[PDB]
Amino acid sequence: GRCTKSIPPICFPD
Repeated sequence: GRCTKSIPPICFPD
């Protein structure tokens, strides 16, 4: 449930 800001940024199942 958290994403990075990773270009494009990548999101995780967390």
